[PDB]
Amino acid sequence: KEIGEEPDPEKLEAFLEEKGGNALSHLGFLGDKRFFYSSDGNALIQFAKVGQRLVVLGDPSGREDSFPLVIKEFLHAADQKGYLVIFYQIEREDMALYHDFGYRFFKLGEEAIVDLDTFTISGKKRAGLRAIYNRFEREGYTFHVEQPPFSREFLNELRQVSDEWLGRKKEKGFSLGFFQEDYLQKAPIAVLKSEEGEIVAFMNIMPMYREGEISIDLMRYSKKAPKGIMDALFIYLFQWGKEQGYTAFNMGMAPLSNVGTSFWTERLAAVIFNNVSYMYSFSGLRSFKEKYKPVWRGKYLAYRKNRSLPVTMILVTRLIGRRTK
Ligand SMILES: NC(=O)[C@@H](N)CCCC[NH3+]
Repeated sequence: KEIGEEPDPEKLEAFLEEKGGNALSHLGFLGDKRFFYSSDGNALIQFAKVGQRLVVLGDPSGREDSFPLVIKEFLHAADQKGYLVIFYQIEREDMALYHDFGYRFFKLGEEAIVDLDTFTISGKKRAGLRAIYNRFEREGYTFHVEQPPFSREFLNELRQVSDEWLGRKKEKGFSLGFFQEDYLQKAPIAVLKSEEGEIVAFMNIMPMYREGEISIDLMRYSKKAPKGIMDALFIYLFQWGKEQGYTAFNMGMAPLSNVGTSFWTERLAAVIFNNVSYMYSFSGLRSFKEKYKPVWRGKYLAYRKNRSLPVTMILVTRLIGRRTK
């Protein structure tokens, strides 16, 4: 029998609320990743199979005290089938869990974490964001957060916006969300309507698996959405989040800066610049998120062989592109 369990929404939902989760836990409702529950029943590893190589999405979910156990069991179970195990988008404070198994780390980027309490558009340099907000407020756009269950009529209106936003592009997966009705029923959906009540944009609000932190997964808008649409949505989102009592917002991962000062090869360099599309949501520009003055939280790739790092990145990139062969 193949390693891991079939993705089960009911079991996952029960687990994430009774044991807790992380930033990438909600992505398990896409049904495109296999699950590996620990024998303790307190920890969970989500992953995807690519040939003889398994790619884990993030750190384990659940009780952190069972994290060494689930990693031990998962790696052992993969040792039997002779599979290579890769960990994608883990955090620094959990490096000790993987270092003992001889894993190396590579910084993929940083997540923009915006303080909702100290965020404002009243700043002297915040004249740009305040102008965008005022214009949307002037033209009569309204922001609303809807709760599941959602009707077909509502989903149809979201699909029209989504399809128009996608264009000729197809959906990505694994570490990114896509338009699935089952998945969309699992969380609140925030919409932006015009004066005529026409939905021109939508976002799905991702569950609190931390302190007072929230985030979104999908952010899509139609062609009739005004310029600065993405900036406007985050402003409305931050306003709503602060109103609900949330402390922080995760704007998703952004590419690293040029550091400022080598293990760099031409192989690795070409792969990374090719990759700048599949790992950074909303905008591939770090400056887009940086202007919100966020606290950067690094995400790392856990690998074993350094010479196989360029290939590893390609396999993960294609996995996000929904191809495993
Ligand atoms: N999951 C997301 O961030 C979606 N808003 C876009 C994914 C497909 C991009 N071509």
